Amino acid sequence: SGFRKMAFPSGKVEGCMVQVTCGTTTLNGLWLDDVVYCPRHVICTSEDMLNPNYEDLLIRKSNHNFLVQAGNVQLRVIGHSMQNCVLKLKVDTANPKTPKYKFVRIQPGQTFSVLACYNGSPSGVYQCAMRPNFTIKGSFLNGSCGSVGFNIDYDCVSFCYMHHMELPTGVHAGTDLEGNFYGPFVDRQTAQAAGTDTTITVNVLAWLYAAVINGDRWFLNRFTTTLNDFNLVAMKYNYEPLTQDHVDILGPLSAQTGIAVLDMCASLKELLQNGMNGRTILGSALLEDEFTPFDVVRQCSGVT
Amino acid sequence: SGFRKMAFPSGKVEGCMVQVTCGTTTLNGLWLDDVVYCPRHVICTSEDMLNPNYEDLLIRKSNHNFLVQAGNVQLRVIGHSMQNCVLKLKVDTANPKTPKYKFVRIQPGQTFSVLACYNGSPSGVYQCAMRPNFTIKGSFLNGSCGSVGFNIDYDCVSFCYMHHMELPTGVHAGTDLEGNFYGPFVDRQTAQAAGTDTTITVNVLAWLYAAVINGDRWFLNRFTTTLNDFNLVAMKYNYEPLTQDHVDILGPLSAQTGIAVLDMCASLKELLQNGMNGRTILGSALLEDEFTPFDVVRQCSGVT
Ligand SMILES: Cn1ccc(CN(C(=O)Cc2cccnc2)c2ccc(-c3ccccn3)cc2)n1
Ligand SMILES: Cn1ccc(CN(C(=O)Cc2cccnc2)c2ccc(-c3ccccn3)cc2)n1
Repeated sequence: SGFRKMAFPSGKVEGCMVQVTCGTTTLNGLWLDDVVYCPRHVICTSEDMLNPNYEDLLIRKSNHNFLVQAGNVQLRVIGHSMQNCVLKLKVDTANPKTPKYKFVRIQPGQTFSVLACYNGSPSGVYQCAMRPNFTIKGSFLNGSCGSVGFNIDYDCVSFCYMHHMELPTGVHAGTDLEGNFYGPFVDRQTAQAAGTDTTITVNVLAWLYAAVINGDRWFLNRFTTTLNDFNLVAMKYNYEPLTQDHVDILGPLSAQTGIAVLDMCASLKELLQNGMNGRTILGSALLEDEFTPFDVVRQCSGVT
Repeated sequence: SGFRKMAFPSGKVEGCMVQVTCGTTTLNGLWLDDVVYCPRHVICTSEDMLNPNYEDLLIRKSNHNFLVQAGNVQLRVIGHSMQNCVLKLKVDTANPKTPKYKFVRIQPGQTFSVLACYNGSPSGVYQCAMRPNFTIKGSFLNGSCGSVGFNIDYDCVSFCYMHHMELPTGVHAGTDLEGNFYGPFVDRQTAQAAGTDTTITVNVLAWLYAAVINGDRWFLNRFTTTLNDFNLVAMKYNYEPLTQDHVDILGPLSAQTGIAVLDMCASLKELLQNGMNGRTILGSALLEDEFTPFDVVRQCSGVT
């Protein structure tokens, strides 16, 4: 028992982290097979922050201008190319520590672990969620760019995120491993609107089921609701509207606890309308939305 | 910017995890050099839960009765011994993935990462704190025993905790790597009092400084306090009394932000007496005490 914001064991990703340097700029790179993936802004200068012409900047760079170091061993760069907002540096050596891996583009509401890195070295790991507005609330300082988000299915690492930017609002933005930004964000030092952030309703409900499993049941009530009535409340409180797909994914948790999804929705409704009244749920005084239904089942069954 | 409950990259510990089986019972073991460390209750049966005589039980066991598997490779056991509540199985092969390591006994209030394991395999990593009452609020199911807590200073892993037990109250208890339990806990299926848990005051203050650095400054006020006045409030709210040693450790954070420790204590005083009034600090609606002053500086400076 006990519920925690648990991240994946980061070992498989640690063995992929390298340091990429181009000119005076240094960030992190991801070494899988004979390719090193990193944010394309590694080629920018102090002036090219406002409106960089990446195609024009990259033309001034040769394979020998990109310095890739894995710990203390230098990788020989034999090719370079730009794919959307990421650079792909072909190196002459396949990473011996390359795990089974996939490049996947997660949906808003899905969660992933981030292995924060500086100068190609791991500093820490934490669990994050891709917000509905496609930002992430991470912990990233200058030099952390290139750090990746991932998920693990037994032996396969699905890399979903690469860190690129911190918005003036203090939230984080980045790309999938094909260099496509999540959201409308651009890799330039310009003010960018991260739209209205909504609460991931299916995740809050999954976390309420995790709480019931662990003994925290004070919030359960004698009421039920409908999907239409619930969404009237979700709307008012900037929660994502619950769909039948969400209900279906919560099925295993409803089956495990014997509490119908619409009954759990009614508990969430009263929690939204009345608050916690100074109480806690799983050691939290707010409604947590960073555990997917999949995360709850994984943690409550011990999936390794 | 951004603050997260960040755990250490678990890679170095992953390479040490093995599965230990004795009879029908299976738990996790820790392989460093030619020794495998695991909880001594691996030798217990379904009846020997209430009052096991570990010395008598261990006498019935030979080296060949302890099965140690690292992934899928079987380790040959050449020695076995009991040190307090841990078993030390001498194996004929030194772990090739043994990192630089130390066995350290942490103080209450200190934090560490836990790499949760099942059948010798890593499931996830999370940051924890040793509560003042020597329990930990972890996430552990049956089979997780043997999972370890640790800290990392560049290349050296300091193993501080080994998971052994879950109290009837749902909190967790375990030992240091010499098999000495933290707290008064015994490795038997008996109701055990985990004393009154107090809030780690120096950690809440360190986290208030982390919040100020990241923009969350609403709680700062025009007041100051004294150590004696503050402790009158800490007492009432079951907070650890602040000492001059605590003030001294918060010095770097006070210096960084220019907010005196007693001024920050006065903010904490008003937060304790008035609550958050429905606001949040670093995305939390309660006062967080699982970040030491050391953790805050590490995260706010990017120590790898
Ligand atoms: C062009 N561009 C793309 C994104 C950005 C904005 N940007 C960031 O937000 C990085 C960041 C900071 C803290 C936490 N997370 C991320 C950032 C990137 C790089 C440089 C930099 C510095 C010297 C030379 C060249 N490039 C400075 C600023 N600018
Ligand atoms: C003797 N003893 C020491 C500690 C305990 C209590 N105990 C736990 O609390 C384990 C636990 C559970 C869930 C999360 N964290 C930890 C636990 C240990 C082992 C066995 C077990 C089962 C079959 C055969 C032999 N031994 C059952 C229960 N009992």
